[PDB]
Amino acid sequence: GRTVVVTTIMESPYVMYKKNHEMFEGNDKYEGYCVDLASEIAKHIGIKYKIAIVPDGKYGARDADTKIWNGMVGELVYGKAEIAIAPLTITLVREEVIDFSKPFMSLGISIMIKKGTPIESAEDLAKQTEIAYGTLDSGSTKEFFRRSKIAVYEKMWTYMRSAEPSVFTRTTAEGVARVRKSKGKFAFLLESTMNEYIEQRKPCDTMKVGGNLDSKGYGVATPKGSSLRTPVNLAVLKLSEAGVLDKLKNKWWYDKGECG
Amino acid sequence: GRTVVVTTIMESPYVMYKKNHEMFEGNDKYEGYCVDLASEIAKHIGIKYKIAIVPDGKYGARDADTKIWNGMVGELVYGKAEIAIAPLTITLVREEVIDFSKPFMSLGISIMIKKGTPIESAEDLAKQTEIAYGTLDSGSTKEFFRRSKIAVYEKMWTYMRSAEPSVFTRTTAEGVARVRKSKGKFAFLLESTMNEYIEQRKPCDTMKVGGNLDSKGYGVATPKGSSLRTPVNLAVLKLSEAGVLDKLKNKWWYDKGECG
Ligand SMILES: N[C@@H](CCC(=O)O)C(=O)O
Ligand SMILES: N[C@@H](CCC(=O)O)C(=O)O
Repeated sequence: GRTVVVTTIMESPYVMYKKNHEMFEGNDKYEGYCVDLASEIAKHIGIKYKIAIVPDGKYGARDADTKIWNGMVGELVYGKAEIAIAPLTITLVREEVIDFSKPFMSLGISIMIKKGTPIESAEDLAKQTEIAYGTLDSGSTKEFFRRSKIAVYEKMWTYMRSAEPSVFTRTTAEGVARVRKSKGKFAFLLESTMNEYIEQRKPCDTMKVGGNLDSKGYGVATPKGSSLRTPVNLAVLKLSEAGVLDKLKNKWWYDKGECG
Repeated sequence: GRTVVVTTIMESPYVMYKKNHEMFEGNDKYEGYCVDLASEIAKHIGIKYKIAIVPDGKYGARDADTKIWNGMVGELVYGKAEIAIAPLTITLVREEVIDFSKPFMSLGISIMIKKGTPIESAEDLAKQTEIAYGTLDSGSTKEFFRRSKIAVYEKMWTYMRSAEPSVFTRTTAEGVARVRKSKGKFAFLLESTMNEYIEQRKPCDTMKVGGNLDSKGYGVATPKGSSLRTPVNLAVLKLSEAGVLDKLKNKWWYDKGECG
């Protein structure tokens, strides 16, 4: 082709297995927002591609000891993949080692509760101890709390980093399941995009509360020096300006929403 | 050691004259969100700078016949400024001729009405002729309507492009004044950021209605090949992650809002 290796992550509704995925081959085993975005970008830039789910299941963080990058970021840094098409947050530490397109989606950190939990804000979580709260490992939300100098978020970090049993989860699905099973005694910090999707799905027992804690974006990532950098950036901007990104968000979040 | 020329535009609350500006020299004549942002970026990247208000008062568009770029985009393209620090929208046609940082603000096109105007959406505007509407000349909003292939926006463009008297204004302030004087018979299409600011200012007679028409961002722009490109991008990401951009938006929009 060449057949370009695209790293991504299993995260609803971005990349999901189709019903009866075991009868399909290759790229056709998957569906979701990023599966459609990959198809659109590949058409615009004129590449053949193969979806490769990140082996360790992580977004990407650098180890304090070894300074080795894991997740999708690592797949790009170490030359295993040529492009990451996923809900991968544009951050300073990642921009130092990979390139990102302009954002294809705008978002912020948010709070997920089980319906009826007496929490409306981050300040509400920080000033109490009955309701535990946590976030995803190896991603931008955990780094946000680790680095914040805003007093409320500092207090939240000081609690989460030492909480027993652990409040951190290896996947978003694990955090959502923990909210649903914990009878109102666990809240989960996650991006507004994920939170809004889950709120639209049965059993319709969770909701997003309060405003977003920050304002940022997801971008399509390429390794430094890639000839795909500019074609990818221009493709994302063309798709944005043609309304395709809005159409795809509606397709995967709202058009078949299940919770009224 | 050089004093870097920064192009910007008079647009509230991004760049405004201080009270009694005439008794100040150079950069000290101005205040606003972008004045503060310029100071922050200059400190991070270690440059001296001089604010130069764009002589033609335009954001930037390309002439179809002469192929010449005007506005702030032109100042960068033709080597008259080294940075643009302004509410300059990241678009495909601009990305082809200049570079942009990752976004420092997220926004979309929105509708401004005189309070009481029976309009809640773009669809409402397009299906009637009793209320006129327009937008700024030489910017991204006008280009949005010109280029749209979505039915409602096509209808709106077809009306606006032939309307007489002209519904395109030279400045945002002109458009706002036209809304305020027209007894509900003129509405204005402008970015949500500028709409939200005006709604917080006396005489508190305008408001934003409906959702935004699109989702995009403002970036700090540099000419292609600039040694400032990476320093600027990293500074914006640092200011974002540190919460400084949020503090600046609150300072200039909400902290002293006048309309409840
Ligand atoms: N989008 C995040 C993952 C989710 C999260 O950290 O909440 C990242 O790129 O790391
Ligand atoms: N931010 C716009 C100007 C305002 C508008 O077009 O509404 C631009 O960069 O062109």
